[PDB]
Amino acid sequence: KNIIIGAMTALITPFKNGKVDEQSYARLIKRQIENGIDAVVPVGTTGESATLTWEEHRTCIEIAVETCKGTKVKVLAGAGSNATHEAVGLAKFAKEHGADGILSVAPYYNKPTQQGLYEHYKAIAQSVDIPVLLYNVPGRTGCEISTDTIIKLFRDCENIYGVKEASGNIDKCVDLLAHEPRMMLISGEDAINYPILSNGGKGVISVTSNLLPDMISALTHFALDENYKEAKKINDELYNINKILFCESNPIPIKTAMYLAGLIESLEFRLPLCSPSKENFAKIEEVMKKYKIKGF
Amino acid sequence: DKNIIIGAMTALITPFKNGKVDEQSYARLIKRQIENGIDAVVPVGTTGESATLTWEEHRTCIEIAVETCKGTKVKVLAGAGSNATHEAVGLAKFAKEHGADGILSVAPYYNKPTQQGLYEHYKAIAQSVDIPVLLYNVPGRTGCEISTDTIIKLFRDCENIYGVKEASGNIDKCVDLLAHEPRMMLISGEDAINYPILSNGGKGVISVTSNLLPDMISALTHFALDENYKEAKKINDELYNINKILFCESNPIPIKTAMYLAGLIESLEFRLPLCSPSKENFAKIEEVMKKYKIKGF
Ligand SMILES: [Mg+2]
Ligand SMILES: [Mg+2]
Ligand SMILES: [Mg+2]
Ligand SMILES: [Mg+2]
Repeated sequence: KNIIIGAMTALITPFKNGKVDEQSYARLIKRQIENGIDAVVPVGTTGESATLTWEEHRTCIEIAVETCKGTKVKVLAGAGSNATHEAVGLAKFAKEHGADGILSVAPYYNKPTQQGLYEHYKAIAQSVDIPVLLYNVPGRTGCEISTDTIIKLFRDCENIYGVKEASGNIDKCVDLLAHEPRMMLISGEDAINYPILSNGGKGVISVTSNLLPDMISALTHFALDENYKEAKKINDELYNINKILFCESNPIPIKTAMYLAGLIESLEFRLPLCSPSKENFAKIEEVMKKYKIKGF
Repeated sequence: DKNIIIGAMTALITPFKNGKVDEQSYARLIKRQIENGIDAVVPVGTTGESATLTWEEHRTCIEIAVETCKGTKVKVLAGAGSNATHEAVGLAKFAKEHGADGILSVAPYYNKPTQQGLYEHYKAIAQSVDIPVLLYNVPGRTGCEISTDTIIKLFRDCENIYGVKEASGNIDKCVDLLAHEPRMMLISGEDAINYPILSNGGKGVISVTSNLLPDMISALTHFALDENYKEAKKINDELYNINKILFCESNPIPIKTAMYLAGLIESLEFRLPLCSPSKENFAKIEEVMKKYKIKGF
């Protein structure tokens, strides 16, 4: 299978006066490239995909594709929906905009059955010829892609090559790779990046890497090179910031941190997301001081 | 003070035939609800597969509901909600413009706004129209919860917001809500516990079961509203088996299966990612239905 693995960043989407700051978006991706990142994920959850128009989806994907051109950094585009017909269309659009692959979130809110999840992703995989990474995050979607469903999709569909897991369930990570060791298990939960990698996961899709791309890329590359002592050391150092970046729902804390670091010009969200509380604003700022933040 | 929409209400299924909304069937199903004592119908909610309908299909279903209820007492409480506030405001404005009597607006799903974000979300919705707004809390589907404090603030701060449809399995929260703000309309969004919610001062239901058994749900609600709790509880107890089997798989898979088994819709068709139930659950649904008298057309 064609795969997209390694250290990846779920990119924030900076806003300035209610519009996507396209220059800031390009500068942030170039910053990721210069700090060892292997792929970027535009318009995912951390990028506020729910509140972006389709034209803004296309713009962000195009900026990512063309900023990464000629650098070997891949673009794993967020392209998913809780309506299969729409998810198929988003997969095709992402392929047309130049993405190297897609990250396709499990259907949220309508709680499909395992059979429904299988038919959903099978329709997506058959619509394109680029890699498809499943995304399991039951705390947000209200459903879970079971291990049996993930493994069936991996084996039955050429393009489906693994799964991003954000489920706080290292037992499931053992379950997946013990029964199907050929799949690419990707960490979607920064605080446990090292445990997932040390069990044979092959990458991360990171929130923290928006702020500390060098540290997350180093962590991942230490781990893939089987230097677990050094990968764990970074994972341990990062725990405090990895936890504070979820003191409110992602991406509220990470955008706050990027703003505090001078990496984006304005702390702007689209409703229903909004600024954190003043208490959590102060907590984020104090935790950041312990970390060396790369500039541009 | 506030304009309200209460009583026995039905979360309408959306029938499909050959991949399209069966518009004739939809109208015939709404008339059946009206004729069996239902006080309001909810087009294109979750039970109506709102997620997989196009906007043109959203408009069509709301227009059919509005047209079918004209000249009756039955109200149209349109599903109009989104996890993007800008879109939820437009859907609310569009539902009002299409003639809906009020809107049911689900809490933002998937992106997990904070309580402050939820407050600003619903305030923007409420300020965009002049028709009643009912909040919808269903944390098992959205991944977030509208807290009691947030609900009460919205009820008190926004003229149009008159209550909440709760589907949280949390009778403690129902006490909390009506004890601190007894003026709000608490609406059951969970059929099995319709009677407990009503008996604590809830003023209506938005029901899945009433798609199949509208006369029974209507009777339950109106007995309860008249404080004939013995009759309301008796119906609630009798309905427990069907109320539970209708969630053996994710709603609306079981209810559409039951409606098809009763001959009330022509085709057992969903839009992916929804699909037919397992053969075992299909049989379980069929067996439980045999204990109930299902009204025809
Ligand atoms: Mg590399
Ligand atoms: Mg949409
Ligand atoms: Mg038709
Ligand atoms: Mg009476």
